[PDB]
Amino acid sequence: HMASMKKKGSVVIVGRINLSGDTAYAQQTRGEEGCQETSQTGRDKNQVEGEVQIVSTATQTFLATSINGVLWTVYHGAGTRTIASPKGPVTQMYTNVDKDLVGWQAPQGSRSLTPCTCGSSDLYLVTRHADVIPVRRRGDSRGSLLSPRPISYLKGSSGGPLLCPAGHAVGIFRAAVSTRGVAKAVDFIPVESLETTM
Ligand SMILES: COc1ccc2nc(C)c(O[C@@H]3C[C@H]4C(=O)N[C@]5(C(=O)NS(=O)(=O)C6(C)CC6)C[C@H]5/C=C\CCCCC[C@H](NC(=O)OC5CC(F)(F)C5)C(=O)N4C3)nc2c1
Ligand SMILES: [Zn+2]
Repeated sequence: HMASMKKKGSVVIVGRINLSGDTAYAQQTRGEEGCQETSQTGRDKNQVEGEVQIVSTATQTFLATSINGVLWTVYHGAGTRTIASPKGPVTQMYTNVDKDLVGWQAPQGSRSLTPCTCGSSDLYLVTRHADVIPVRRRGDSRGSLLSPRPISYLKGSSGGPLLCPAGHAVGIFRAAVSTRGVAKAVDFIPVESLETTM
C-alpha cells in the first residue's frame, strides 16, 4: 500500500583505508548498529578523513574513493542512494549505470586523489583490507594481478582505487575477472571516464 511504502537508507561511511604513513591499514569508524541507525536517518556527525572510505548499506559493504572533490563508488553497491552526512542525506551528484558509476560531493574533511597524468601501466589496487596489490594495466579498463588470488580477497573492494607509482588515481575498481574462483585480472572505471563525467 502507498502509506506503507518504505525508503531505502543512505550509504554510510563506516571506516577508511589509512594511506597516510609508511604502512596501509583499514580503520573502522562506526559499528553495525550505528551504521544501521545512520543509514535510516541519513545523519552522520562522524569526522571524515582520508582518500578511501569504507561504505555500507543495510545489506552490502564496499569502498568509495575521493577524486577531485567527488566521492566515487559503484552503482551495483550504492544504486541511486543518498549518502549520510552531518546535515542529512546528500543526493548523488553523478549517476551512470552504463559505467557502474555514481558520485557524491566529497565529504568535508576527506582528501581527494588527483587524476593520473603519467600514462604509466604499473598500477596498484587498494582493497578494503588495505592490501596494495600490484596490477599491470592491460587495456583502457583492464589490469592483471601480478600475483593471482581467490576472488574472496577482492570481494567488497569495488569502488576502491587503482593508483599509479606516483599515487595518482588511475581508475575505480569495478569487477573481477576470474576462472575457477581465482582472480587473474580486474575491470575498472578509468579516471578519464570520471574526468569526462565531471
Ligand atoms: C545493478 O546495476 C548495475 C549496473 C552496471 C554493472 N556493471 C558490472 C561490471 C557489475 O558486476 C557485478 C558486480 C561486480 C562485482 O562483484 N565487483 C567487485 C566487488 O567487490 N563488488 S562488492 O563490493 O563485493 C558488492 C556486490 C557491492 C557490494 C570487485 C568484485 C570482487 C569480487 C567479485 C567476484 C564475483 C563477481 C564477479 C563479477 N565479474 C564480472 O562481472 O566481470 C565482468 C565485467 C567485465 F569486465 F566485463 C568482465 C564481478 O566482479 N561483478 C559482478 N554489476 C553492475 C550492476
Ligand atoms: Zn600518474
